[PDB]
Amino acid sequence: GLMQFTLPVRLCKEIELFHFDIGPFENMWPGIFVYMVHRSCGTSCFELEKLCRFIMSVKKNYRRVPYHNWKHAVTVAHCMYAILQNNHTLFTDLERKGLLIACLCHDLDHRGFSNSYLQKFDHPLAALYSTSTMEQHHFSQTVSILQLEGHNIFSTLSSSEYEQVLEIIRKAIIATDLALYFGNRKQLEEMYQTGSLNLNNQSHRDRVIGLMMTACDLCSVTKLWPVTKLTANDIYAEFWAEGDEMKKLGIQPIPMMDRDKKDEVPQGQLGFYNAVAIPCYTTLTQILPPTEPLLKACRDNLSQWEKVIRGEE
Ligand SMILES: CC(C)Cn1ncc(Cl)c1C(=O)Nc1ccc2nc(-c3ccccc3)[nH]c2c1
Ligand SMILES: [Cl-]
Ligand SMILES: [Mg+2]
Ligand SMILES: [Zn+2]
Repeated sequence: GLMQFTLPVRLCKEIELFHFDIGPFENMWPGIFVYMVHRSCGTSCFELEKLCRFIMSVKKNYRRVPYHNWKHAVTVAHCMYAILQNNHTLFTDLERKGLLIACLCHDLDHRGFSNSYLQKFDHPLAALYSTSTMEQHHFSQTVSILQLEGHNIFSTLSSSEYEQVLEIIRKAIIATDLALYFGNRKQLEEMYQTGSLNLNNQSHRDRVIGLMMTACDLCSVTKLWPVTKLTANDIYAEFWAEGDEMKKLGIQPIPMMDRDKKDEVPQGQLGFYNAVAIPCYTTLTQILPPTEPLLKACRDNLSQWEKVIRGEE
């Protein structure tokens, strides 16, 4: 109980920053997550034995894919940690608890393929879950692990609190379906601009948490340029494999998934920053001003992609 996780001095300091990279030492990532839970939530939020058993079972249910892997899970949890720590008073005890767990679990059992590829392949998951196919799967996997013997980190919660935290996690994980982000941000933009935004309105809070989930999920675009650039290679390794699998179904893939259109990556990144990332962090900064460093880091990376196009790199 008087047992803190401690990090080396450079990590202790840099983990507080939005652009922190969790490093290449896989064996430190569980400790990095527990450290963030302890500071974000409290050393009391979870029984350490159950938490450690939960974390190791979550890790085991991430696959050895180039990008949608255990490192992505802990990376997305860290961005959520940074948002929560910079917005101390805005979130409930249940929300702090639920949201770090939601982030760790949000891509459980990902195969490196989009909802669209599952649909075209006619994968069994696409018949079970007609929309947000992988995201409904990720939530199902989260519940399955929570129900393993000795894995119920939420055991000390009252029945009502338990039902509330699972509903926070479910909504948070479904919100990582990027297809749903466009309409969520549009509604939040209108609400902010007309001054109707009310954080006491549960349906408004749901929308704000949804945007936080998009922001943490896309956080590779908010790292220092060398991290952003090297992460893009892992993302494209998955996209191009999916494109190969589309060609095997006799379907021409979209250019972003076609390894033959590698040359159009820089312009593709520009479209993504302008259509998704920048708008996402802009609306997040309007609602939660202390998240401005994410928007600043995103604009810096946009200007690096612009320099790549101009042959300056
Ligand atoms: C991991 C994912 C599921 C979500 N994600 N997370 C972080 C980041 Cl970045 C992304 C992401 O979606 N990046 C992304 C988005 C749209 C793109 N369009 C092109 C393109 C277009 C024409 C020619 C060549 C390339 N490349 C793209 C890359
Ligand atoms: Cl603190
Ligand atoms: Mg996902
Ligand atoms: Zn993700």
